[PDB]
Amino acid sequence: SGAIYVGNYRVVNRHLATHNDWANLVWEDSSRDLLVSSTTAQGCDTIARCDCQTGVYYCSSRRKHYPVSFSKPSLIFVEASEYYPARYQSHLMLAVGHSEPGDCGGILRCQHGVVGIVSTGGNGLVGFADVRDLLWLDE
Ligand SMILES: NC(=O)[C@H]1CCCN(C(=O)Cc2cccc3sccc23)C1
Ligand SMILES: [Zn+2]
Repeated sequence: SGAIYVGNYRVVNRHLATHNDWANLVWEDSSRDLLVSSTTAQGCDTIARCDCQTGVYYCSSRRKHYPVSFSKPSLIFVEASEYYPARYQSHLMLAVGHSEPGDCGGILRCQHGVVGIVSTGGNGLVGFADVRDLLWLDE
C-alpha cells in the first residue's frame, strides 16, 4: 500500500484504489496501473520533473529504503496477475531489487522529489509507475 498527496490529488496504484477513490475519480489509466482521485485537504508531496535514472525507494516487505538505478519509462510486458491479464504496461521503469505484492505503493524518490510508485516486480526486479510526465498534478 501507499499513495502520493499533491495539491488536491491523491495518486494510488489503480488496482488498490478504494470505493472513495472511484467515487472522487479524476483520471485512471489501466495501462499505467494509476488512478488519481480528488481530496479536500491539500497534499504536501512534490513531483520530480526530470530524467533522473537513480533514486531511493521504500520497500515495505523489508521495512527499508534501498538506492537503485532504474530504466527510462517504457512499454514493458507485465505477467498476468490476480488484478490484470498479461499486457504491456506503459510508463514503467525497472530496477534490480526486492519486491513482493504488498510493496505496491511504496514511493521512489530522487533529489527533485517523487518519481513514481512501486507497481510490478518478481524474479529479483522491481518496477515503478512513473508520474513525472503528469504535469497537471502541479495545478
Ligand atoms: N501493475 C501490475 O500489473 C500489478 C498488478 C497487481 C500487482 N502486481 C504484482 O503483484 C506483480 C508483482 C510480483 C512480485 C512482486 C511485486 S512488487 C509489485 C508488484 C509485484 C502487478
Ligand atoms: Zn530527478
